[PDB]
Amino acid sequence: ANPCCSNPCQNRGECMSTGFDQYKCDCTRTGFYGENCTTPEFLTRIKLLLKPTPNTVHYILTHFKGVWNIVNNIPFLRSLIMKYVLTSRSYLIDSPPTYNVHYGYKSWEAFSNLSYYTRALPPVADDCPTPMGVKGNKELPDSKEVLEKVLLRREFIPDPQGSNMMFAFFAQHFTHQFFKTDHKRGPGFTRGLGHGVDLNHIYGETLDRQHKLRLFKDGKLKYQVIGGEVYPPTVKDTQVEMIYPPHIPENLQFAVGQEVFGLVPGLMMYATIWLREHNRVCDILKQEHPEWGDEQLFQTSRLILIGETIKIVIEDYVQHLSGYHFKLKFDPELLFNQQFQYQNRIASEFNTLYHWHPLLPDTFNIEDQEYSFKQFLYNNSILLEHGLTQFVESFTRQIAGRVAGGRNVPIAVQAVAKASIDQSREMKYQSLNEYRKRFSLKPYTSFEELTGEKEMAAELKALYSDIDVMELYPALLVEKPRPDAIFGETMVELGAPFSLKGLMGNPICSPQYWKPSTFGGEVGFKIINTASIQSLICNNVKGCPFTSFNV
Amino acid sequence: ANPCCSNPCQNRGECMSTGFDQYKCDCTRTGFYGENCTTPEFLTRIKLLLKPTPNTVHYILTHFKGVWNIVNNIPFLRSLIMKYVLTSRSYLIDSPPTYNVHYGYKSWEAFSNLSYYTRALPPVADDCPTPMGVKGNKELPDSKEVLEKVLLRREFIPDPQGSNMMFAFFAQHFTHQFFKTDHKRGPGFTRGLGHGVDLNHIYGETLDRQHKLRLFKDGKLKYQVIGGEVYPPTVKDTQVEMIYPPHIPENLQFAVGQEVFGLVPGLMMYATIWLREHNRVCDILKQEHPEWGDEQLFQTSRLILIGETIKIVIEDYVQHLSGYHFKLKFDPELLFNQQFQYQNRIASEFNTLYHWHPLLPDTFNIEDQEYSFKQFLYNNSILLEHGLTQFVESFTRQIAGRVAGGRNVPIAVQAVAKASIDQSREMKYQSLNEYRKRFSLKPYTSFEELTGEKEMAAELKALYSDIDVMELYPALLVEKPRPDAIFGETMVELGAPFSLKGLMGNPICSPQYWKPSTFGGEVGFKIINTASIQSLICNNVKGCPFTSFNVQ
Ligand SMILES: COc1ccc2c(c1)c(CC(=O)NCCCCNC(=O)CCC(=O)O[C@@H]1c3cc4c(cc3[C@H](c3cc(OC)c(OC)c(OC)c3)[C@@H]3C(=O)OC[C@H]31)OCO4)c(C)n2C(=O)c1ccc(Cl)cc1
Ligand SMILES: COc1ccc2c(c1)c(CC(=O)NCCCCNC(=O)CCC(=O)O[C@@H]1c3cc4c(cc3[C@H](c3cc(OC)c(OC)c(OC)c3)[C@@H]3C(=O)OC[C@H]31)OCO4)c(C)n2C(=O)c1ccc(Cl)cc1
Ligand code: HEM
Ligand code: HEM
Ligand SMILES: *[C@@H]1O[C@H](CO)[C@@H](O[C@@H]2O[C@H](CO)[C@@H](O)[C@H](O)[C@H]2NC(C)=O)[C@H](O)[C@H]1NC(C)=O
Ligand SMILES: *[C@@H]1O[C@H](CO)[C@@H](O[C@@H]2O[C@H](CO)[C@@H](O)[C@H](O)[C@H]2NC(C)=O)[C@H](O)[C@H]1NC(C)=O
Ligand SMILES: CCCCCCCCO[C@@H]1O[C@H](CO)[C@@H](O)[C@H](O)[C@H]1O
Ligand SMILES: *[C@@H]1O[C@H](CO)[C@@H](O)[C@H](O)[C@H]1NC(C)=O
Ligand SMILES: *[C@@H]1O[C@H](CO)[C@@H](O)[C@H](O)[C@H]1NC(C)=O
Ligand SMILES: *[C@@H]1O[C@H](CO)[C@@H](O)[C@H](O)[C@H]1NC(C)=O
Ligand SMILES: *[C@@H]1O[C@H](CO)[C@@H](O)[C@H](O)[C@H]1NC(C)=O
Repeated sequence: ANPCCSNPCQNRGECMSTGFDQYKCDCTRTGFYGENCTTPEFLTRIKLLLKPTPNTVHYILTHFKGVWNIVNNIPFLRSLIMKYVLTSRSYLIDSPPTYNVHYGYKSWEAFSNLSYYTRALPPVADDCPTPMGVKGNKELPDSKEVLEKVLLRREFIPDPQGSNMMFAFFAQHFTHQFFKTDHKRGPGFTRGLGHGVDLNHIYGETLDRQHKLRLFKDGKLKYQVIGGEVYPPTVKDTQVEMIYPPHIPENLQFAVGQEVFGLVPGLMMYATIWLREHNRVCDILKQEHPEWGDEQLFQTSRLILIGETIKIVIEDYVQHLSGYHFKLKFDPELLFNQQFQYQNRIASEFNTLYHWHPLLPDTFNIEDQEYSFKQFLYNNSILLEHGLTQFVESFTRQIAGRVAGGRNVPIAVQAVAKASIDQSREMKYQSLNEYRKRFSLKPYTSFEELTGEKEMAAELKALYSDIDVMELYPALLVEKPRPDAIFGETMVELGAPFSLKGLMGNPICSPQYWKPSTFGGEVGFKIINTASIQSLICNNVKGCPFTSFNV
Repeated sequence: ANPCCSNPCQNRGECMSTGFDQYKCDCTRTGFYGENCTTPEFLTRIKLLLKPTPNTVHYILTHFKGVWNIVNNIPFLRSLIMKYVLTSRSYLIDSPPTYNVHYGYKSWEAFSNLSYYTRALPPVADDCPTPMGVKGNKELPDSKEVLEKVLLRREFIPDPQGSNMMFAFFAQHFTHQFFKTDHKRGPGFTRGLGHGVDLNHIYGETLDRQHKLRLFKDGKLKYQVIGGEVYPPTVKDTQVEMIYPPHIPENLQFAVGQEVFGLVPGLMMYATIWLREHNRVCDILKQEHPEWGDEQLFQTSRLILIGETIKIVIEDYVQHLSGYHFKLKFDPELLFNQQFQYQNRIASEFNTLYHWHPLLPDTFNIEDQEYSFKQFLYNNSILLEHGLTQFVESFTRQIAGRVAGGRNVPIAVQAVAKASIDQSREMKYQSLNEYRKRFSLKPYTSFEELTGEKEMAAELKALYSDIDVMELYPALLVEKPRPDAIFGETMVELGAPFSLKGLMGNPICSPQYWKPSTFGGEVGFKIINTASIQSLICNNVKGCPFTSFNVQ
C-alpha cells in the first residue's frame, strides 16, 4: 500500500510518498541522482572505480606480516592507518540518529526518546503486502524450521581464530552494558539510556542503585571477603535488585551494576575483576590525592575504568577478532582534526548482530570439571568453589565456537536464537540484502553464494525461495566465513562501524576530556593508556595468571 | 582550603589539587604553558597580535553600511562571512559539556545527568575562604543594596535600538522552552531535558502532555474558537496542568505546552500564534500528502516549526539585537565542511545572562489602555478583549527598555532581580572578571571602566571594594552599553556563543536531517527557508498586520 514498500530508492536516498501510489526519492548528498538515485555523478564514478572491496582489504590486512611489522613500528604511519580505519567508514552511521521501530521517517520523537534502540534502516511499513516489503511470500518461513535446519549445532564447531571463553564472556559482559532490552516495552526498547560505554553494568544505571553499591569511603565499591578473596557484596547488604531464582541462598546473591549478571559465573567473574579494578584505582588516586574526598575518588576512578575498557576493547578485543597483522590503537587525538560526532545511540541491528551464542561450548570446563548448561547457569558456588585464578586459567584454555558458517547454536539456548528471528520480524527488519546495500556491500545473488556451500543453501532456498527475502539474523550465522575466520563479511562490515562509533563517540575521547587532569593527573592517565586484558587480570587476580583472548 | 580556590590557572588551563596545599595546571591544548598556563607558544603570540578586540569588530559590523550592502548581495561572501560568525565562538563552548553546580571537576555524573544546567565555569568550591574564592570579603554585599542602588528603575530608559514589546515577549516566549528551572531541586536544575529548541513550550515536555494537547486528527493541536477566533483549549477540557491563581475563570485557563505561559497575555499571544502556525502547516502538509496519517502530519509539522523558529531567531531576532548592517543567515550547509558537534547542553550562565527584565515597560499599552503589572499578569481576558491583531499592532508600537546601562529594572519585578543575584551566589558563580577571561575578554580594572560613568561606579566600589569581586549578573545590567546599543560587551560576547550553539546544534541542522524529505518535501522545506516574524504574523493573524522587532 505504501508506495515506498519496495524500497525503491538506492544509495541511501530517502523514499517519501507523494500521493497514494507515487513516491519521490530524495537523493541529496548521496552522490547519485535520478529517480531512485542510481545515476552517479562524475566524482562518484571515480570513487567507485578505485574503491577496493571489503574482502580485498581484509586479505591485505591479514597477509604481508613482514610489511605490517614495519608499519607497526612507524608511529606516524601507524597513526595514519589507524586514523584511516576510524574515519574510513564513519559515513556509514547516522549521527544524530534517525529512525526507530515506530518511525520509518525522521521525527522529534524518534530523535529525542532515548528509550528506543535507533535503526540503521527504517522498519518495513505496517501496510506493506509482505514482511520484507513486496518481495517473497505473504509469510516468512517457520522460524523453528529455519533454526533447526541451519542454526542448531550438530557437532561443536570450534572457532578457527582460536577465541576462548575469556573472550566469549568478555564479549557478553561488555556488550550487556548497552544491550539491555526493555522487555515490558518491547524488543525495540532499551534500559541503557546512556547508549554506550558508561560502565553502568558495574556502577548501576541510576544514581540510587549506584549509591547502594558504593562504600562511600575512599571512592570504593562495597565488597565482601570470602576465603580471603574479594567478591561483590550481597543483595542483603546493599538492597540492590538482582535477578535470581528463589532457591539461591542469600550469601550467594551477589549484587553488581547489571541486574542479570548473576545469570552465569562467567559474567560474575568479570564483574568481580572490574570491581577489584575500581577499588585498586581508588587506592592509587588516594595515594596521589590525600586531599580528595570519597565523591571525587569514585568519579575519577569511574572515568579511568571507562578509559581502560575502551583501550582493552580496541587493542585486545577487536584486535583479536580482526585477525589483522596491523596493530590497532586507542588514540582519541587521531580524531581531533577530523569531523566526528562525540555521541552515540545504540542501534537495534547492532544488538541483533551481536547475538554471538554460537560462541558457547557444549560444556563449561573449569579445572577437572565439565559443567553442563544446567549446572552452570545461576550457580555462583562454582565461582567460589574454584576461585578466580582457576577460572581465568581454565577459560583461557577452552576454545569457543565459530559464529558464522552455520549450525553451531547450542540447543541449550535454542529459544534465544528463535527469539532473535521472531523479534527481528516483530521489529519489521528489512532483508539481508537491503542491509548489505545499506552498508555498501554487494547483494547476494543466491543462497549458495551466501553460505559458500550446498546443503544449507538448499534448505534455505526451499524455505525462503528468493535470496532477496533472506533475513539478516540467520544469514549472519550461516554466512560463508572469511578464510579461517570466525565471521563472514556481513558481520564485520555492519558491526565494525557501530563498534568504533560506540567506542570513540564517548565523551572521554573528546578534546576537552582527553587530558591528564580529567583522570586525576598523569598517573590516572597512564592507567588508561597502558591498560590491557593481561594487566587487568594480572593486577586483580591472585597469582597474576597468564591470559589472552585466544587459546 | 582548596589550593584551587584562587583560580590560578589562566587561558582555560585546568586546576587540580596535588596535595593539601599545592596545585597543578593542565595546559593541554590551551596554546599556553608554564605553572598557570600564562606563557604563550609562538603560534599563540602571533594569533594574539593579529586578533581584533570585540569592540573593534562591533564597530566594523555596525558601520560602513554601503560596503555591507555590497557584501549582502554577494552570496559567496555573505556565506563566507556568516560561516565565520558561526565558527568563531564555536570553541568557547564545551561540547560535550563538562561542569555543573555540584561538580567542579569533570565526572560521568556531570556529563550524563540531564537534569542539571551545565556550567561554562566551575563553581567556587565549598571550602573556599570567600564567595569568589580568595579575594574580597567574607561575604558579598547585601543583594538588596546592590539591587536598590544600581538596578532599580528611576525613570524608564528606552532601548536606543528601538526594541518593542513584540521583541520582548518573543524573547520571553522563545527562551522559556529551555530556561525552565526546577525549583523543587534547586536553581542549578532544569526541567527542559531537551536542552534546546525542541518547542516543548508548544508541544509539552512529556509524551503524556503532548497527547492531551493533540487533536489526533490531521496532525493538529486542540484549539477552541471564541468569537470566530482560534485560541488554545482549556485546562478543563484537556486536563493539561497549568499554573493559574485559583480565581481564574475556567474559560480563561488556556492550556499550552509550557505550564507558566498563563503568566502574561504576551506569552499567551505567542502561544496562540504558534498554535495557529502548527495547524496551518498541518493543512499544507495534508494537501501535499493526502495519504499521510495524523501521526506523521503532527511530527512533520513540529520539525517544520522547529526550523521556522531557528530561521526567525537568526534572521530577525538576532539580526535586530546585533544592529549589524551585515544580513545574518540561517543555513545549516555552512557547517557541513566544519568541525561541529550537533548537540547542546543549556548553561546556567546563559540562563542568568538572559534575565532581560529591564525590557519591560512600566505599563502595558494595548489600544487605548495602559495596564499595570497587577492588571496585566495572569489576565487572559485582556487577550480576548482586544484580540491578536490589536495585540500585535500595539506591541509593535510600544518601545522596550534598555537592558545594560544600569537602573532600569522595573520595581514591579524587583524580587525577580534580587533572586537572580541571590541564586547566582547560591550556585557559587565565579566573578565577572573570571567570566570575562573565560570568554577571551580583558578584565575590567575598575568600576568606572565597567559602567563608563561615575555615580553607579562609586556606589559599586563602596559595596564591593574590589573590581575582581564584582558579580556577573549585576555587572551585565550596569555595564557601559555599546554606542546607542541595548547591551554592553560582556552580554554579547558571553551570550552569542551559547545562542548560536543552541540554534545550530539542533539535529535538524545536521546533514542527514537537513533535506526536503525530512520536512515532507519541497513545500515543507520552503516554509522553513522563507520564515520570518512578519510571515508568522501575516499567515496567522487576521488582517496581516505589520509587525517588526523594532518600533517604527
Ligand atoms: C574482520 O574481523 C573483524 C571483526 C570485527 C571488527 C573488525 C574486524 C574491525 C576492524 C575494522 O572495522 N576495520 C576497518 C577496515 C577498513 C575498511 N576499509 C574499506 O573498506 C576501504 C574504504 C576506503 O578506504 O574508502 C573510504 C570510502 C569508501 C566509500 C565511500 C567513501 C569513503 C571515504 C572517502 C571520502 C572521500 O572524500 C569524499 C574520498 O575522497 C577524498 C574518498 O576517496 C579518497 C573516500 C573514506 C575516507 O574518507 O577515507 C577512506 C575512504 O563512499 C563509497 O565507499 C572492527 C572495528 N570490528 C569490530 O569492532 C566489530 C565489532 C562487533 C561486530 Cl558484530 C563487528 C565488528
Ligand atoms: C551586537 O549585539 C549582539 C547581541 C546579541 C547577539 C549578537 C550581537 C550576535 C552576533 C554575534 O555572534 N556576533 C559576534 C561578533 C563577531 C565575532 N567574530 C569575531 O570575534 C572574529 C574573531 C576572528 O576573526 O579571529 C578568530 C580567531 C581568534 C582567536 C583565535 C583564533 C581565531 C581563529 C583563527 C584561526 C586561524 O587559523 C585558521 C587564523 O589564522 C589563519 C586566525 O587568524 C590569525 C584566526 C578564527 C578563524 O579561523 O576565523 C576567525 C578567527 O585564537 C584566539 O583568538 C549574536 C549571535 N547574538 C546573540 O544571539 C545573542 C543572544 C543572546 C545573548 Cl544573551 C547574547 C547574544
Ligand atoms: C553464557 C551463557 C549465555 C546464556 C545462558 C545466554 C542467554 C541469553 C538470553 C536468555 C537472552 C535473552 C533473550 C531474550 O530476552 O529474548 C540473551 C540475550 C542476548 N545475548 Fe546471550 N546468552 C549467553 C551468552 C552470550 C554471549 C557469549 C554473548 C556474546 C555477545 C551473548 C549475547 C547476547 C546479546 C547481545 C543479547 C541481547 C541482550 C538484550 O538485548 O538485552 N550472550 N542471551
Ligand atoms: C512580562 C512580564 C514578566 C514577568 C512578570 C516575569 C517574571 C519572572 C519570574 C517571576 C521569574 C521567576 C524567578 C524565579 O523563579 O526565581 C522569571 C524568570 C525569568 N525571566 Fe522573567 N518575567 C517577565 C518577562 C521576561 C522577559 C521579557 C524576559 C526576556 C528574556 C524574561 C526572562 C526570564 C528568564 C530567562 C527567567 C529564568 C527562568 C527559569 O530559570 O526558569 N522574563 N521572570
Ligand atoms: C518513549 O516512547 C515510548 C513509546 O511510545 C513511550 O512509552 C509509552 O508511553 C505512553 C505515554 O507515556 C504510554 O501510554 C504507553 O503505554 C507507553 N508505551 C510503551 C511501549 O512503553 C515512552 O513514554 C517514551 N519516553 C519518553 C521519555 O517520552
Ligand atoms: C541527577 O542528579 C540529581 C541530584 O543528585 C538526582 O536527584 C537526587 O536523587 C537522589 C536519589 O535518586 C535523591 O535522594 C535526592 O533527593 C535527589 N536530589 C535532588 C536535588 O533532586 C537525580 O536523581 C539525578 N538524575 C539521574 C537520572 O541520575
Ligand atoms: C540438532 C538438530 C537436528 C535437526 C533435526 C531437524 C531436522 C533438521 O534438518 C536437517 O538436518 C540434517 C541433520 O544434519 C541435515 O542433513 C539437513 O540438511 C537438515 O535439513
Ligand atoms: C527505479 O527507477 C526506474 C527508472 O530508472 C524505474 O523503472 C523503477 O520502477 C524504479 N523502482 C523500482 C523499485 O523498480
Ligand atoms: C552448582 O555448582 C556446584 C559446584 O560448585 C555443583 O556441585 C552443583 O551441582 C551445582 N548446582 C546445580 C543445581 O547444578
Ligand atoms: C602563578 O604562577 C606564578 C609563577 O609564574 C606565581 O608567582 C603565582 O603565585 C601563581 N598564581 C597567582 C594567582 O599568583
Ligand atoms: C483583567 O483585564 C480586564 C480587561 O480585559 C480588566 O478589566 C480587569 O480589571 C483585569 N483584572 C484584574 C484583576 O486586574
